[PDB]
Amino acid sequence: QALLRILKETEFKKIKVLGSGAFGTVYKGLWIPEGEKVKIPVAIKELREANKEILDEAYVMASVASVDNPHVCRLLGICLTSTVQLITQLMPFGCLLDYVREHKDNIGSQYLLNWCVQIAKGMNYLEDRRLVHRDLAARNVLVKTPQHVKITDFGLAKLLGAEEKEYHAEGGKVPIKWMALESILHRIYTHQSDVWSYGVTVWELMTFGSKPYDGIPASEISSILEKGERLPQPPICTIDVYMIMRKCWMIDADSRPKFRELIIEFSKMARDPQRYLVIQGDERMHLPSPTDSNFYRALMDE
Ligand SMILES: COc1c(Cl)cccc1Nc1c(-c2ccncc2OC[C@@H]2CCCO2)[nH]c2c1C(=O)NCC2
Ligand SMILES: [Cl-]
Repeated sequence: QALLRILKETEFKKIKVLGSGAFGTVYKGLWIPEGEKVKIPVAIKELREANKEILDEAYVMASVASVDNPHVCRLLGICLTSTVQLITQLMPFGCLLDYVREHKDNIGSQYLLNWCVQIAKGMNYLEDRRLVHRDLAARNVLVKTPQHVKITDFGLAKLLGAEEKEYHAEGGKVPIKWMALESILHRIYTHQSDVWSYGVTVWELMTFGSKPYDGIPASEISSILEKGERLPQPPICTIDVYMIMRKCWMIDADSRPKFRELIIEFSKMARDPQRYLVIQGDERMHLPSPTDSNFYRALMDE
């Protein structure tokens, strides 16, 4: 039962742009609800050139609100202004793609493998709620703290019926370099096509934000995949980590790993992280943590 909370425009203060792009425009702000009188850091999303498109996103997010998973973004409510806006808790450390690019010199094995676990736990939750994301990528993972990441952006997400195993898409722009072959060829999307995208997302993290198939046009991808070519082994990845990615990119969808399997294997690896990822100076690296006495420094800076 999907309940949309409508937030008053007048309850938001110090609204400022964070960034723009394919996702539209995201702002940060302080939501002070009347009565409670407490300042809650919030992110605000809108499109600028339909109000329909963003309500579909709010529906899907409202539809999977029954259970609180810590690794998927919660809709706090919408706001009606000049445009329709989505509202969520601010993820202060921002987008994981940008984060791995900027903090490369202090990202150790433990962090990369833990992130992989947390994204698999988030997708497993969404699979249980019959949700196909259709846009899993580093750009659609956010950082609450360097130890804690959440899946976001349900603009392409589809809920499957009790009977339905797959969603057939119509003519609509889609991220080719993150999509399974059968999605490129036949516009078919399943939980197992999301596993392919999970594979690409992991490659992005292990390369500290490299562009997949860089300098290759989107029209050559299906032919490259049909020849048996895949994204290369990242320098830091031992064979077991790369084999997981290659299992995610298998032609037979049902042969690909399940998220429940990916949780367990990446969990096993997180218990001995230096065995599975080889990073120079791993033990000398550090990122801010809530347990740190001076963590309030990082939150205010970022
Ligand atoms: C769908 O969940 C949201 C809602 Cl309901 C409201 C506002 C933002 C989001 N999520 C997103 C954030 C976001 C959510 C929370 N806190 C900070 C955020 O942005 C951080 C940086 C700024 C611009 C790129 O990401 N950033 C992005 C989305 C998104 O949906 N697609 C890609 C970029
Ligand atoms: Cl693309």
